[PDB]
Amino acid sequence: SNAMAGLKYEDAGVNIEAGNQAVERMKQHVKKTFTQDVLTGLGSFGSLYSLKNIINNYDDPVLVQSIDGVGTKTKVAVMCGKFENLGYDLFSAATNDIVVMGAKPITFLDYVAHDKLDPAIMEELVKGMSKACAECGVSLVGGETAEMPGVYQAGEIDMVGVITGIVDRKRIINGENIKEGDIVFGLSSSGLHTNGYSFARKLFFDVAGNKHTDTYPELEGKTIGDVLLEPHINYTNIIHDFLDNGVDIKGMAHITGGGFIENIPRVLPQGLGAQIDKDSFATPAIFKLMQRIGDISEFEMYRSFNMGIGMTIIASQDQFDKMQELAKKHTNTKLYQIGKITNSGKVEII
Amino acid sequence: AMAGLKYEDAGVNIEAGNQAVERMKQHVKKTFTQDVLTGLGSFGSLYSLKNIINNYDDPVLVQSIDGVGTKTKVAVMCGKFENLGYDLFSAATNDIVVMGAKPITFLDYVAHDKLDPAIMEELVKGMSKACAECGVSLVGGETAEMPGVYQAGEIDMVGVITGIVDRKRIINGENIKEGDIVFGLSSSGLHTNGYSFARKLFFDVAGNKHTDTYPELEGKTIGDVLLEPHINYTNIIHDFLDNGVDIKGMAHITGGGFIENIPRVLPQGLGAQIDKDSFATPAIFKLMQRIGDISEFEMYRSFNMGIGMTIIASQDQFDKMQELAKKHTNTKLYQIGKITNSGKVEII
Ligand SMILES: Nc1ncnc2c1ncn2[C@@H]1O[C@H](COP(=O)(O)O)[C@@H](O)[C@H]1O
Repeated sequence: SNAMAGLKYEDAGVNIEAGNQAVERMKQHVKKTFTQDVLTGLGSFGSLYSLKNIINNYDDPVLVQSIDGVGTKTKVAVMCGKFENLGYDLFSAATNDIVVMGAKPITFLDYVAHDKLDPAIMEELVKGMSKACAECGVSLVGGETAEMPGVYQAGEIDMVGVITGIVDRKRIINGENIKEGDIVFGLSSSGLHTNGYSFARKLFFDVAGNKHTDTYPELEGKTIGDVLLEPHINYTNIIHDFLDNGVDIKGMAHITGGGFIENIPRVLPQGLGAQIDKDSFATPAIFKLMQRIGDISEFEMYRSFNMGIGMTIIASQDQFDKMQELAKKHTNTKLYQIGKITNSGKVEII
Repeated sequence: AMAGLKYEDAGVNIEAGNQAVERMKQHVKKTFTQDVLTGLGSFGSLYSLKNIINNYDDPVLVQSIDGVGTKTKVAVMCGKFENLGYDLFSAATNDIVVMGAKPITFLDYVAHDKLDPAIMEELVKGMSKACAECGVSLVGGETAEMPGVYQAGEIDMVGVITGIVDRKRIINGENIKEGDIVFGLSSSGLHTNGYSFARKLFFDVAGNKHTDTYPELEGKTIGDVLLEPHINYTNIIHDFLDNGVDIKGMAHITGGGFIENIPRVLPQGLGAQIDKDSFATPAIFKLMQRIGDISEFEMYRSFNMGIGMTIIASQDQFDKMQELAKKHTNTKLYQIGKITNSGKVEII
């Protein structure tokens, strides 16, 4: 009775076999992200989030949400066989986009799709996401996977994350008070973050013919693979620490694709510009290396890459005092003073 | 300036601006309720909870992330995408509706082998239609173009629904008991599960083209039957709950069909008896069965068989539910079974 036809097909969301050490390990990573506000939910990784505590404070609590993917960095992780940071990359890629609003991130969900994927690799992705969540008080409340060989090319993966945060309406940061003479501050990046990896991968491994274990003069022993796979920094805690301690941040911009010129204008009031002193901050070795190998102009590098600044903060000069002191405990990034606001209407790098 | 000369560009017109993108933005804006905060540009919109907070003792934020599966391949094959956007919304949203949550915001990500703004416009039209029907605001999204990741012409989509429920009102099945009744609401077709099986049957086993039809599909092409959108149960479930129907549990019939999904909401040990002839099974399922000579078990293991949502409640709730269901003309209510102490699913 109840025969099967012997045809080849499967649900996209098929789960990983029962008993695989991976699923329990993943649940253990996920549960470390929970605050006291988390309730049981639906499915293997589903939870709910009680709002009672977080909103007690706000007269008009506002929900702030954003969804983002990792992008082509996945291909480098796969080539190197190192996924330890890629889950963390995903979290930062989504979350920094709401941090700029002054929002407090509270929940995260993720989707990972592929043709085939070793459960061991998934456990590593989840470990990394959960590490990023746990460190800044975000609860990972759900996730999904899809295995679709007729959609994904062999060995390829797409990862998407959705962050949700809360801000009091009157405390939304959107740059409206920015004025000429305000200062541009920058927090260092760890390298490319999650932009530019198609170029990086092809430059080193298809054009130059390197292996990921190779090094170069600029890297002083560190491998190309390791330098490329450094995680996109999670700026949640440092920004929270600044805001919690009364730093008057007037605007922020997360430096992703298209460098300072693409990203800073969003936050500038109409008619205002910015001037960035490129020599005021360190350019990570990986950028210096790519520029040299490729015979790429300064102009074009700054057009495309973050060049060492992953987040910008606009505030009056006298806020540097408090920021510098507060930044010391945050050892994953470095605070610089990098520029100033002008009445040019343009972002200029000098 | 003088006669008889070439016009450099005579014989070629190139559409200016970004007309698909602007129409897409217009569809999104129609979803906005008064709680949406705008004027933040490229980011998306924000969402004020002030009205929520007023109306809830301990509000709980309920969220779900979902894709639609390989149904996307059928949409691509047929070149039809509006229903697929609607599919995405329903696939995510129905999974929180089962807890009694009110959906409030939706975000979407769509990745493309090659991003065509006219296809995006269509997808977003469909999502926005679903949002607007049930008071959900489409507050942001993202796209990716990844030809090295995707097979030629294919896409993948992720939707995220966010809703609110009062903690005490969370429906979780804990009060289900032996003798409670299982009710079902009709589906529109396969919804968003079983498409791998469906594509294998129609396009490989039967060797049909999506433009073919069969007498039992009542004129409609295979492609169009397959592409009917996943029903959004938000409004009918809200109608039931707002008007006093004592719902003890719900199961959204997705991957694994009745067999997987009904037991998940039952207190451990309880079972269900389902009268398979108490609800209509759309012709598409009977056709697939016939093409593949598929056993009843294999059918119920993949397909919803005509019921997209199950509701467990006492027998004496049925009268009220039938009265309330009348206005909801996109789905039909049936009484389909009962709760037992069998620890399993029995189909008679
Ligand atoms: N998948 C999507 N759904 C809805 N809106 C989107 C989507 N992708 C981008 N947008 C909107 O398109 C505009 C520009 O997007 P971006 O290219 O990410 O800057 C913003 O208003 C976004 O909210």
